[PDB]
Amino acid sequence: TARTAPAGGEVRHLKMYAEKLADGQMGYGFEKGKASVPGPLIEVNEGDTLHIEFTNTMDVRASLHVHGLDYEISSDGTAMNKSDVEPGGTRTYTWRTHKPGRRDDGTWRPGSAGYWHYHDHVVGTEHGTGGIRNGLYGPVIVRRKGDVLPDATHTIVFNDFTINNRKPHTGPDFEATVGDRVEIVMITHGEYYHTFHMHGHRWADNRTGILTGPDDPSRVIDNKITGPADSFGFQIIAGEGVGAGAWMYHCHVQSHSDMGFVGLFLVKKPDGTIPGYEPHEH
Amino acid sequence: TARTAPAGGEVRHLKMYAEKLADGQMGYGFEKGKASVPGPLIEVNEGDTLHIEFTNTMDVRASLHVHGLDYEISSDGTAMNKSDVEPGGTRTYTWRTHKPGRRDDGTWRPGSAGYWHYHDHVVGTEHGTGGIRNGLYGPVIVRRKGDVLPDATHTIVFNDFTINNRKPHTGPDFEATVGDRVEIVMITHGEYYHTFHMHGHRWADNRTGILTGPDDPSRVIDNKITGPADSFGFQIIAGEGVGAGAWMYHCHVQSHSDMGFVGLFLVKKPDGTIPGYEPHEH
Amino acid sequence: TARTAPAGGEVRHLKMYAEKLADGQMGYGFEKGKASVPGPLIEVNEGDTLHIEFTNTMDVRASLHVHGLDYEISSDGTAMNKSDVEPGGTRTYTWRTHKPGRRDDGTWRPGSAGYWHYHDHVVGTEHGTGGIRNGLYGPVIVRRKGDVLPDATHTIVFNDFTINNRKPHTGPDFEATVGDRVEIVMITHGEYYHTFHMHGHRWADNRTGILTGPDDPSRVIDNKITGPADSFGFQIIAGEGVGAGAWMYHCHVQSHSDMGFVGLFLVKKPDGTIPGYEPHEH
Ligand SMILES: [Cu+2]
Ligand SMILES: [Cu+2]
Ligand SMILES: [Cu+2]
Ligand SMILES: [Cu+2]
Ligand SMILES: [Cu+2]
Ligand SMILES: [Cu+2]
Ligand SMILES: [Cu+2]
Ligand SMILES: [Cu+2]
Ligand SMILES: [Cu+2]
Ligand SMILES: [Cu+2]
Ligand SMILES: [Cu+2]
Ligand SMILES: [Cu+2]
Repeated sequence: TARTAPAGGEVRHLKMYAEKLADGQMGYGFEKGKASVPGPLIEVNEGDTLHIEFTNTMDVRASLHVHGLDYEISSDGTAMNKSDVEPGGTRTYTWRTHKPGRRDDGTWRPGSAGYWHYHDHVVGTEHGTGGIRNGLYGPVIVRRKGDVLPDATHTIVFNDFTINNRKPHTGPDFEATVGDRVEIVMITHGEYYHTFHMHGHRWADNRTGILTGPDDPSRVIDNKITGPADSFGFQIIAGEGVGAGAWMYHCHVQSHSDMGFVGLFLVKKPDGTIPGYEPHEH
Repeated sequence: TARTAPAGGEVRHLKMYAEKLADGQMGYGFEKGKASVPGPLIEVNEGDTLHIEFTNTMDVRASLHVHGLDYEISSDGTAMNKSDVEPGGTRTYTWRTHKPGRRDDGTWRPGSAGYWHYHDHVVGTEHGTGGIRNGLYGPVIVRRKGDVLPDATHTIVFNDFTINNRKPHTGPDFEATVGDRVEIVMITHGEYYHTFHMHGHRWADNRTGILTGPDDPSRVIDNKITGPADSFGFQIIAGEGVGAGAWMYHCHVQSHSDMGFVGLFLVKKPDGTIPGYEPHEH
Repeated sequence: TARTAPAGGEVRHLKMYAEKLADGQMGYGFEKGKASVPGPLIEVNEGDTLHIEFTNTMDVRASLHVHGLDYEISSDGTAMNKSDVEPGGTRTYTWRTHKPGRRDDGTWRPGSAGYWHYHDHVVGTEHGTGGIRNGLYGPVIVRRKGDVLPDATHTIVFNDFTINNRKPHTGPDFEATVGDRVEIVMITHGEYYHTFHMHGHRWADNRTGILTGPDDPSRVIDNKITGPADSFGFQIIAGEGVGAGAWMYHCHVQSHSDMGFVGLFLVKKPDGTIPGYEPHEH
């Protein structure tokens, strides 16, 4: 009786741009002039095909490389396989997804479903080190039929020391009301390992971050080590068993949190108030 | 026919102190003058509520922050939410736990059960870097009804380069007799990633460290990467299939083990002897 | 109808040598003069016993230490337990394995099955830092009855910055034809954490890297953080859903991949061609 994903299998078309931003960053967007860091969420159902008409509006070569989804070598997004895009150029990248199922040999083919991500592979170096650092990364979600759908999805990227390329002490913060079903996509990039920690909430360390029932032995956690290009996701009920509050999330590596890269999960009562949080003190 | 945890649901009261130790460390204890590093184990059943009458006997502010368990924002243990404790002060922290169960929307709420930990959040920095470094950390276990109970529980904390804040070449060692059911709570703190390795024994990488039966596909391991504020636990049968012996455990990062931070799991025959281990050579 | 492992339980005998190589490395082999880095794969069935007649042909002490399998303390491979081997010496190491099963107390004993590894424990330091760095490491696979068997098994070791001790830009590459069932054993050694990434393919994060059916909630991944002495393995169908191609694998830590330690999974059509791969350009 929660909302759930339907069966997939449609062909989808989408336009994407890589742009240099006024402050020197680089971002992806669905419209020229509306690039963001992280780039926009792409969400499909297992079985869907996605044709991305990608335009590089920058003055250097750029590409689009995706984790997890099915792509032929011509949509690798690498210079080696001649899959990047010249300045001002356009290229159609195709990502496919499949449902799980029994193979002819009796084995089980896993589906595409999961929390994934896309990023540049040619800016700065042949592994996209400069593009990733500048902001060319974004999330991808592939739903299995029957997966629970959230009220809202927030993307948190640990990129080197930053969260979502933001300066220390600037969040990002996310807001919810007690009881909302909130989804988090958690991606890591760059040079360092991290440990993602969330106060007041916990999730299962498995594909969906949710336990299906009493037979799932997955660890329930509130702290998870991650490294460059790791992605996972989960859903929580905001404030469940703990109430409204300004619930911190941050990397738990002590020098990293001490740098001031922290955010708040601001869980409100219906009247918008948050116990112990005065907005004028923030 | 092994002992198992009963159904929870009782209200428990406990006193805790933070104290400066004569050697400059800081520790938690259940009694004044009996602080330890790591702090004392707290063990409850899912459904229990714990009211901790906490007294800060130090000359600087200190707090108590817990992973995993349910707490309202007023027991956050952070300065931001005005949840720390002035020098000489007292505060009651409340931790709650819940059993798993079906929500009204048909989804499955995960329970509190697991291997968790508590630590300071305000000594030295606003993330407790100095308190953690000085020794203000300890383990928490939440049992699910029917969980197997051990003969004994040992806590191993990788804190920066140390084990349990001890100097190189000083253990800690733990002792058992062949056949004992031994539980390990494994916590990591500080700045570095580690890989916990145990000779002669292995466990399952899931919630309890134990496989329930033949249908659990979890990896069976003897080596596990960890990062700051990670916690996991497991149970082993001492010497099972391998016999008595001085079984090393250590971080497998080569420069870390080469520093001499290592311990021994001393598994004895009934007569107390250990093959290949002469106590006078140690 | 894929090939599967039979029930184990045989006693096996094998000879192994540690040798200094002409270029200054050190390797294990099954025959004098045929040491390799990584050392040769050892593969057994749960229940098998392996007696290894090990000869150290080097001028320094060396040993053989294994993860995961059952060994008594006399086959620890450590100097502390007098289990290493003098220059020119010989020693028989015994590794045992067991099937999973119900204990007398009603609990479930996990079997030995998994992806494991062996390495030196005394060259350079008392934890084998020099031996490991020089190349004394190799893979071990223990099969459970009914496990799916591959067409071929490839071993990938992240040893400090190198792959299999090879220089940057020298692979190693592995070849397959579209449709082959390919097994990867992935081991990490040394000082650093890594993230193993494979283009165009994905696997399950569980014991076998394969989902048994629709009830397994394990995350499906193409990127995995690892640390020193971690081991895991998986099987993929070469080119499944993605076609022939030169599919990169590499560490995704950006400075590591930028050093040029990368390899190719060269997936061919039957005529041996690879789209977008010209052999003369490589
Ligand atoms: Cu790549
Ligand atoms: Cu961090
Ligand atoms: Cu916390
Ligand atoms: Cu990537
Ligand atoms: Cu915190
Ligand atoms: Cu370590
Ligand atoms: Cu070992
Ligand atoms: Cu913490
Ligand atoms: Cu060891
Ligand atoms: Cu690496
Ligand atoms: Cu990739
Ligand atoms: Cu080892």
